[PDB]
Amino acid sequence: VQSSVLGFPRMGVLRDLKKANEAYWADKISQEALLAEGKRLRLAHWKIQKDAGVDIIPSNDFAHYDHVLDHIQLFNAVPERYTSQKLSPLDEYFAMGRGHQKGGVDVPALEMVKWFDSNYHYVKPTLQDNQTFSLAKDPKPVREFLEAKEAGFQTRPVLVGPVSFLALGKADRGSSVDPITLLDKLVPVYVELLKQLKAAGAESVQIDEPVLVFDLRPEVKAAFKPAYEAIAAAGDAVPKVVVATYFGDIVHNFDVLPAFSGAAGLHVDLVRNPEQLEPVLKQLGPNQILSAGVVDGRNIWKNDFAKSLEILQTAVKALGSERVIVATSSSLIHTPHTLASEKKLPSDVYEWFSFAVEKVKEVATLAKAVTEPEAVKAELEANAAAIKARTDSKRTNDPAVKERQAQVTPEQHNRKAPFNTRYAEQKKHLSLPLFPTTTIGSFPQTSEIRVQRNKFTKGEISAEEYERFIEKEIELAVKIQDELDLDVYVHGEPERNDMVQYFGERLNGYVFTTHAWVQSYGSRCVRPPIIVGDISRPAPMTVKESKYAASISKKPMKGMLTGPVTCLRWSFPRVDVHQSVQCQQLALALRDEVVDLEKNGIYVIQVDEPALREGLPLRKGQEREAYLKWAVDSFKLATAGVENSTQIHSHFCYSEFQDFFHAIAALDADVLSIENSKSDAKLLKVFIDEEYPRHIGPGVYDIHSPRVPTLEEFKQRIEEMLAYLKPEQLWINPDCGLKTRKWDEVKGALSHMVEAAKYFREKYANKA
Ligand SMILES: [Zn+2]
Repeated sequence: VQSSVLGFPRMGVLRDLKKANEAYWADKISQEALLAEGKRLRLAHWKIQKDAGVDIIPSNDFAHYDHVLDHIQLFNAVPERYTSQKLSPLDEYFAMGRGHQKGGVDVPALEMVKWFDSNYHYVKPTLQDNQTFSLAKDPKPVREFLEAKEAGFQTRPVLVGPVSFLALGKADRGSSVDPITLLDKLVPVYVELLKQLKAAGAESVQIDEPVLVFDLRPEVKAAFKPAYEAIAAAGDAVPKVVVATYFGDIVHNFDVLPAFSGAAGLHVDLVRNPEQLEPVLKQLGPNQILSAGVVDGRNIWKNDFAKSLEILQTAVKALGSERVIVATSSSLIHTPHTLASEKKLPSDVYEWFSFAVEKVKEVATLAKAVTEPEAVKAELEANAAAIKARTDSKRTNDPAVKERQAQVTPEQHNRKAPFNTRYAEQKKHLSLPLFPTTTIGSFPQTSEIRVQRNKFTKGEISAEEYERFIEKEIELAVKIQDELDLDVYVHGEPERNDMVQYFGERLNGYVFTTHAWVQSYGSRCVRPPIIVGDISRPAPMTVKESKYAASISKKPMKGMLTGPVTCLRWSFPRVDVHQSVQCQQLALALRDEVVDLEKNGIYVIQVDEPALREGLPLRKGQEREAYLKWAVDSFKLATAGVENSTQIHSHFCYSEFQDFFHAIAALDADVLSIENSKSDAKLLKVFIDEEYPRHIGPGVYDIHSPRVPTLEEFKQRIEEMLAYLKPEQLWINPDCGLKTRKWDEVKGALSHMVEAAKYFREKYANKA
């Protein structure tokens, strides 16, 4: 039985790729140096995989910035504004990713959005009405395939398929084309590429059609037939094709599968959806290979070999060993490079982890174990012992947490009274005028804020010295808010680096790494916390700063928390228990924090859930509904312990809520802030259609621009929102936190914002 890896993380052991890209963008190294570093990394990673024993090794998975972006260039789908700049291929590539300035003209980047339900971001194919396609000179997949071959590595090239390419695309400015209608123009180019790959020596190709996990509109469904007939019709002139899917099941799209009857194999994610195995087996053509995705490409836990082998033997029994491939569930770009780089983890947790280097070995070990378990019996025994150790650990058997969870009731999820009763108490308590003004949370993160934070964590300044600095920063924020005449204050979060790490460090059940970076957005990476055990709160987490802030504040002061869904989803979660169990533990820990804030002079508490929408299962049905039920219940459990006179606020970083506005409404938040300033006011129609009965602050100030909007601009924006929202429900606030802005920009913009609010207060004042 063969082993397979769908993709390897690109950044390198020490984020070598990030260092090189950025050094190139800062003119410290030449194009030749950067490309050579790219080559060095690809070679090092191919070697890791071959040394591990991997039979089917990927190529074309590497990217300097983004693989979808690679495909845009590969198919000459580049808009005029980039090609007219007459740049080198590399500089044109980066121009689409980051932006570029040739001459007096400043060329912005293409839109980047999240890749399915991951934290990875891809560049959307951005297409013209008159779009045609052709294969780029020196096509990347062929180039990298031959490079691998020359260095002794036979590889399997990875393409994003034609249907997904367009499905994930959009019409450019000045165009209205529905991208999928360009299929007939694109398919020939894939056929030409596959012919070149085959002539270069590629025996098979991995073609990702990840949109198969979506609910597909009929136009997209109908695209698979012509696209894959064209590929099959090329016969032996193209490589064998394995169609790949991940991050969800495909059992709702069995009507699409006949399009792949001329393909050699199908890859399914059996980590996310193990239950899809046997229904999928029944849908395979008589000679088709199952690529069984059994090693998790999305998390950092050692594989359960015995569990994986049971799954694999089911496949082997049904199909025969020659029709089964042991594979990673998805690409490993979503995992860190290697566990060996971690020198400060607790000794007991090491044996539970596998990062990318460890995972590529795992597929080889499993593949060997399918037919010859004796050859790896010592490794199989070690694996079983690791899983047993995790099961038996004190970390995963906290009796107090278990007991607390067992006693949770439905009623504890609900506020003491509905909004219509609550609001009267809130109104007088907070003493809010019409059009109350506030901000979202963070204030400018200055050089000295970062410097002082670093010195404290390194131990170069004492706890007492740091706390005094934090006091002074909070005093400053409050002094500025006093001068601005804002109605509800924040403390600025000068003590906080990252909205999930800050909480992870102050909860039981978490561990932190030093080197476990994952590519997120071009060359920006994240280093997620890891949940290893049952979660609880040993001490107040944010009370000290909020308590001090309230002690000097003439206005209501916002408590500031990250919700249980985000504390969960923006970490690597456990796999030994269901995510709902983990989220509930977090919800109870945060419930305690909320109550502690309220006991310390805080009566406006903002709980933000930016991972909420991201966690949505990728298709509609019982799994999506199950997620929303526990995600919503977790937020409610965390926030429902407050008095009626306390306000619960929540900020959302989007302007559209397709599908899940019902979930937002089920949160029962008193006040909602949303991003809106750069969007058309017509998006606020959802609040009318859903008859939203509670309070709303659609952002009126674009915080991602250093420009100070004028008084008249703020007034015009407020007027536009009032076309959709009732005066009594309207809050006046920025689009988001202010960490990325400077204080001069903040003072100017917020001064104008408050003045605009005051103007409307007079316009809407009672007549004589
Ligand atoms: Zn936001």
